[PDB]
Amino acid sequence: FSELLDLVGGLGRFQVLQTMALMVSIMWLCTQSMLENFSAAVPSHRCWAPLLDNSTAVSTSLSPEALLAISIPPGPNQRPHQCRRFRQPQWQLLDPNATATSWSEADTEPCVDGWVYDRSIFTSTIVAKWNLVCDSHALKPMAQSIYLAGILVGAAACGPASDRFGRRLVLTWSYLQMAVMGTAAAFAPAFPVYCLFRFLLAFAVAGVMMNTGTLLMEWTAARARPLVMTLNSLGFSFGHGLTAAVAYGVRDWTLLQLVVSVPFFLCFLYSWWLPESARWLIIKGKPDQALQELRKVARINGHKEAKNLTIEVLMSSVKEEVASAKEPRSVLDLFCVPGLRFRTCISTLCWFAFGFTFFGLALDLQALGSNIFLLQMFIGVVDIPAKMGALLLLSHLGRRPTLAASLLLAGLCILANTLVPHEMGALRSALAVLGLGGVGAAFTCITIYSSELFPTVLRMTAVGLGQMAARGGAILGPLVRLLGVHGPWLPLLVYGTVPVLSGLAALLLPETQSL
Ligand SMILES: *[C@@H]1O[C@H](CO)[C@@H](O)[C@H](O)[C@H]1NC(C)=O
Ligand SMILES: O=C(O)c1cnccn1
Repeated sequence: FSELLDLVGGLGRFQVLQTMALMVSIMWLCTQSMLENFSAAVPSHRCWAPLLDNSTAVSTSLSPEALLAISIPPGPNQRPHQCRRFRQPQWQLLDPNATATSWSEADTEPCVDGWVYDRSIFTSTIVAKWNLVCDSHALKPMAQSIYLAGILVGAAACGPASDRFGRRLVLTWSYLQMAVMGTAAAFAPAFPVYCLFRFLLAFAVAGVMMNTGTLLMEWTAARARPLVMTLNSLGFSFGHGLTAAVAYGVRDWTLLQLVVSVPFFLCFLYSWWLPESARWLIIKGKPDQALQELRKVARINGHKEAKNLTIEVLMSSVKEEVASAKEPRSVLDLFCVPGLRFRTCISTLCWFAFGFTFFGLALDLQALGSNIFLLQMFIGVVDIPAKMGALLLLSHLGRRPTLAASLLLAGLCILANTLVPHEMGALRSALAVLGLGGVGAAFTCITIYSSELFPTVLRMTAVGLGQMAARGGAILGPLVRLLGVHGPWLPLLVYGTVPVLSGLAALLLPETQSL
């Protein structure tokens, strides 16, 4: 194919404008995923109680702390209980000479009159809107899991649709569906409906992710291909900073979700000016249309020499791409061939570990430190040098030790985050950020390494199995957070163990750098 790109301009003005226009969309797409650090933040809460919250009642000489001690019992964290209140005011508990033995569990009841939430950091969140607290606490990670399951299902459906209807067309309607479903999620009347619209938004997020990369590849000359994939990966890095920036100003979840959805109407509009992939058009037997796309790009780049092109030139020079129909393959082939079974297991486990760990940790920054805006910013700022350093080390040291050391760095940081005492918020934040940076670097490594462990006809199938394994592990990510009932050490121990085990396994792969 490359001769046509070289005749049309393989890295010209068009490819520059296209890379910029697609990176910007990836930034906003990243905000959509990271949003529920803020859209679903848990403000501190207690039961509603007459002496505290009945604004029409007669006043008293008591201070707020006195009334609070009189009305809500203490919880383990030296703070008011989040799910109980006293059945009758405990006037006897006001004196400092009182004892915890002065009252019994029968003197307490759950929040019959509902909850009261701290509005000082966020004006509203879904947790406050639908009372996803106490007995209902599981519903937040369930919502996150449903979104990530949407990404898995959407990626499964994207393949057939992208091959049958075209790269740009599926990208276009994915942008529109993201806009519409995000806007609808911002105004959902009930929690089940919010879950449904987040699922249908994720279904489109998968399409944007897949077709952005594909449509960059099929218009980029091979000399520039690694760089363009790297820029695609930096899109998410800047997306984290953008999430912090937008969420710092917009403290209301409805307006926040709306603000991050509205851009995709603009993405939808300008996706009509992109050209459809010329490889796909010729492979599907439409060289007369592919000729128009090629001359369109040439017009943008300025290559008047495109006057040389004809459908005969295209059909003569792209037959080698058309010939790919000869050799089908399937996922089971990876496991049948005796030499490829072991590589497949270890590679898939590494993809899984990326997805599981990242979407386990990066969606509860409120547990990792005291300021989630700075945490959300720093997991971008540190992620940039992590990705770039991965590309350096993966060239100097080979694939195997870079992948292994990246995953081991991640796992040992996340595990150390169980031992550092909760008083030391700064050090805990630092270890969390570095642990996430290691996982990003591991993503870079395993993306490249999985493209080399396999023979050329099974390369695509192996990378596909890997990507679906990562998407599948992300589903289990949030659900492991429910183990926090036994103390926050346990979710962190699990999220820390998985990358250590997969990193150790990665040492058993064969090295693939040219030696
Ligand atoms: C609130 O206080 C007023 C005071 O007159 C009282 O009539 C009303 O029943 C109280 N309501 C609750 C829910 O405490
Ligand atoms: O996708 C990203 O930009 C990323 C990945 N791992 C850690 C932090 N950021």
